[PDB]
Amino acid sequence: EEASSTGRNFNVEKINGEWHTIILASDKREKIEDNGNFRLFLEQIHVLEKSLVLKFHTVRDEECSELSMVADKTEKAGEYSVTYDGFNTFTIPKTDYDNFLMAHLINEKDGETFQLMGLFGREPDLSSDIKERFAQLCEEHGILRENIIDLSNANRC
Ligand SMILES: COc1nccnc1CC(C)C
Ligand SMILES: [Cl-]
Repeated sequence: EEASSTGRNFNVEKINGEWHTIILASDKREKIEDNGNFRLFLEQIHVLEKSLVLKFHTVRDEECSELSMVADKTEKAGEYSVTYDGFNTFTIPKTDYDNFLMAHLINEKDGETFQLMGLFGREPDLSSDIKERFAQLCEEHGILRENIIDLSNANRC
């Protein structure tokens, strides 16, 4: 079964646990390139009553830096907000809970904005078919494939 965080049948408890960043995509590519602040490697999602605790790490000169963020539910069901390199809101347009999770995030900083999309997997990689479904979701948001970066061979410290 699959669901969207904005959907009626969404079960947030089921996204709790281990996750890995498989692919990141953005209409401002610099944000996810080397040293971009959004080149984030997810490790875990802890589901709480009204928030999600996100554990990530970034990498600089082959050195891993841990970071934790708390995302709070907003007034729209399935949407969360979090302060990080600006103000962010995000939703999960599609997840099957057991294998993949696709997220769409809007960042706003210094009066600007950009879209960030992410494909996260329970294991350190996902099938080529799920990677293709993710490229199609990115296309529905106006994000070109050339702005989609597979990080499955760069997600372990
Ligand atoms: C694009 O998705 C994201 N990107 C950066 C930070 N958080 C998210 C939300 C996910 C982890 C649910
Ligand atoms: Cl489509």
